[PDB]
Amino acid sequence: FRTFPGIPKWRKTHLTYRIVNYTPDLPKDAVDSAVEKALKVWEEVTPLTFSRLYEGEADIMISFAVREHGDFYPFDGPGNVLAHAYAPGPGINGDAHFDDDEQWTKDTTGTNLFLVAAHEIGHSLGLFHSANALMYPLYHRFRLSQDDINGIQSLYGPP
Ligand SMILES: COc1ccc(S(=O)(=O)NCC(=O)NO)cc1
Ligand SMILES: [Ca+2]
Ligand SMILES: [Ca+2]
Ligand SMILES: [Ca+2]
Ligand SMILES: [Zn+2]
Ligand SMILES: [Zn+2]
Repeated sequence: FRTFPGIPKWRKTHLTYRIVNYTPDLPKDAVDSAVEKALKVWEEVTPLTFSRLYEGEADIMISFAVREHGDFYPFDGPGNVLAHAYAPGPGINGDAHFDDDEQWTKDTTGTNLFLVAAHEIGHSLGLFHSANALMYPLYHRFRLSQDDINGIQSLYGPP
């Protein structure tokens, strides 16, 4: 496992998130389910408790965007970069973005939103790319690996 430069971590247990907008590809409940389920993957093996917000600035702002979208890492159309997220911190830090030129699916016939979001939320909680592993930098009965659990626990702690 690997962490971000300067070992950044959330300095609180209660974290908030907001889904700012939605992909055309799925219904909103399917997006909510994938994201909500993506947060539980990490919530289950840490003392972190997530809460949802509909107004205002949440810690983890979740949005779908294409090309240039307000940060130093513009998306690249279909394929290549599917999504990116930021390390723990204020502002853009902690936020997760999804490239809406990909075809986001409930299943595997396109790009699975749940799997990518789980990997993206890993970035939101301070995990960088692994060497084996959900945090491995390539998209390919799902379970969180020991290498993944090592990083989040040796940072926040166990439940
Ligand atoms: C399923 O987990 C992922 C998520 C995204 C990607 S990727 O978009 O191809 N690489 C960018 C990346 O590392 N985002 O966090 C690769 C694997
Ligand atoms: Ca943020
Ligand atoms: Ca892309
Ligand atoms: Ca799309
Ligand atoms: Zn972005
Ligand atoms: Zn990644």
